[PDB]
Amino acid sequence: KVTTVVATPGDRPQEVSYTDTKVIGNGSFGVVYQAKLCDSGELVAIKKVLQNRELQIMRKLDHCNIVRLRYFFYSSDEVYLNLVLDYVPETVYRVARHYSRAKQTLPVIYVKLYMYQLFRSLAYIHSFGICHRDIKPQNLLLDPDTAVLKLCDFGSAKQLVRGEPNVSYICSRYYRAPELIFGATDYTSSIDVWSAGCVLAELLLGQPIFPGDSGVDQLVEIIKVLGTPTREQIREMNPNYTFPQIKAHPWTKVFRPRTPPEAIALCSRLLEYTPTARLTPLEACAHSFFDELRDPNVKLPNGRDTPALFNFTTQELSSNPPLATILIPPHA
Ligand SMILES: COc1ccc(-c2ocnc2C(=O)NCCCn2cncn2)cc1Cl
Repeated sequence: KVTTVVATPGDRPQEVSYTDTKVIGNGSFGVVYQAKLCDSGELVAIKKVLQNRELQIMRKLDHCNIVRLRYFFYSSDEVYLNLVLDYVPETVYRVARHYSRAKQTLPVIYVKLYMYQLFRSLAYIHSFGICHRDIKPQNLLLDPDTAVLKLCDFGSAKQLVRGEPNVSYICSRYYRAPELIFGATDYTSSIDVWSAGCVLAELLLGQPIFPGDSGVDQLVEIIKVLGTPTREQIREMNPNYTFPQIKAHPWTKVFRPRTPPEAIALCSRLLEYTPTARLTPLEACAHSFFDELRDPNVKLPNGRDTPALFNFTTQELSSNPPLATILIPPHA
């Protein structure tokens, strides 16, 4: 059993053949398949989307921490866009769920590795003005043996342009920045930093930090930890907006007693009401929570070497070039 399609590399079209196709995922966009290519025997993921920005964004990206677009083709009385991506066996969500179900917390070495690679992938997309707008554990692909993380699902991604409005009802509820809940249309790529902060907090906690039962109750869940946002914080989130009045809960008492203090400190700097107050992805990479990753003697728990973490390009460093000396340890 073989499927042959006319596909373009992720230019000149060509006959692409694959076998062992099976459904692995399902969403509003359509289906996600796992298949094996004929020429190399390599496994691929095929994202089939019924019927704009995704393909254009996916074709521009070339980073170690972003899912690689191998080929693309249109198929099947309704037309679908099929994105052929290099297959990655796991997700942060599935790994975190296994630990959660077994009443265990993910070792902080993995939390450091996954969060650092997510921030690096964010520093790269934000350098082109591209905001992902769907940062959640499910969109963080993992190779369990090498601990290499790949950001995926650019279906909500948009190149943000100052002055031009954007939809407020975006991102998965639990990872939705408070300005979006307040109905902001002039938000920045800092919405992804809030989502990344929600992912970190979830990896430390064993469950989502803000589990809202609606897009409105989502703000109430944030208030239960961060306290009520001040009038100034509300103005910085959405100036057009003219909420229970309670104080912030201590950050240390949010997480289990033995949670590393640097993890707690990083959380507080990402989960800020004021969007501008939140760390940029590059500053997050530089945080003391990622110190272990800069140690020359650092290894993965299986004894293997950690992935290449400090091979930064001029593009990733463009937001703050003098950060390079702090980010790149002397051994690298
Ligand atoms: C919604 O968008 C996507 C969804 C997936 C990918 C993808 O890309 C490379 N690998 C995958 C992938 O799904 N791997 C399997 C991960 C674990 N798993 C889940 N169910 C069974 N196993 C890409 C895009 Cl863009």
